[PDB]
Amino acid sequence: MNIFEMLRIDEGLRLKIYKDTEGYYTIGIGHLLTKSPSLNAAKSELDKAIGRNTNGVITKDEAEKLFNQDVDAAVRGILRNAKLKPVYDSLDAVRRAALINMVFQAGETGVAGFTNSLRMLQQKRWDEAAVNLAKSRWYNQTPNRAKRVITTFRTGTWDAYK
Ligand SMILES: [Cl-]
Ligand SMILES: [Cl-]
Repeated sequence: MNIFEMLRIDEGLRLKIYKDTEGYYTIGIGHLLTKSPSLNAAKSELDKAIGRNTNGVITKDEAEKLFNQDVDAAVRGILRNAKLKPVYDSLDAVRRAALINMVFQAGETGVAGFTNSLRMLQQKRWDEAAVNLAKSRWYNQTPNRAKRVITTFRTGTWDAYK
C-alpha cells in the first residue's frame, strides 16, 4: 500500500465530469476542476488542464497524469507550509501518507487549520488526536473516508485499507 493506491481507493476514478460530495465539478481521481456552478466553466478548466478540447471526457492516462501532478502538489504544499512541515517531518511513513491524504482532499489551508490535532500528532498522542480529528465537519460530511484516515493515524498501519 502506498499513497497512490490509498488515494485511488478513497477518491475513485471517473473519466467524465462529475460532482463531488460537496457538489463541485471534478474529474479523474478527485481532481477538483472548479467551485463554480457552471458546467461550462468546468469544461473550460478541464480543457486548460489537459491541453486539448476534451468535451468533458478524458482517457485513463490523462486522469493518471492529473493525479500524479496533484499528489506532487500536495506533498510540496506540506513542505512549504510552516505549520505542516514540522508535523510531517515528525511522522513515520504510513502516517505521513495519512497527512498527504487529508491535504489532498481538504487543501493545505484546510488542514493547516486543525491546530489542536496537528499538535497532538506531533506529540504522538495517537488516540487523542483521533478523537479530536473526529470533531470536525470533515468527519461528519465524509465519515467512512475520515474514519479510514483517522485509523491510519491512530495505528500506523494500512489496516483500514486492507
Ligand atoms: Cl492543473
Ligand atoms: Cl465517506
